[PDB]
Amino acid sequence: HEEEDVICDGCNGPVVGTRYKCSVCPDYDLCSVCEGKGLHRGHTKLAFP
Ligand SMILES: [Zn+2]
Ligand SMILES: [Zn+2]
Repeated sequence: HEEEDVICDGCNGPVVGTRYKCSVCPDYDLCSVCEGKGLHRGHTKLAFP
């Protein structure tokens, strides 16, 4: 079966918990740590659980 998963573009790891997906770029996501460290911070992101 094809499983769906969100890999953080900052630490190449999985996105567990809050997903911060960029509203500008296509297909860009950050985990809470990379988001909290200011990666990709000038683009608006959708923070959903
Ligand atoms: Zn990360
Ligand atoms: Zn972006």
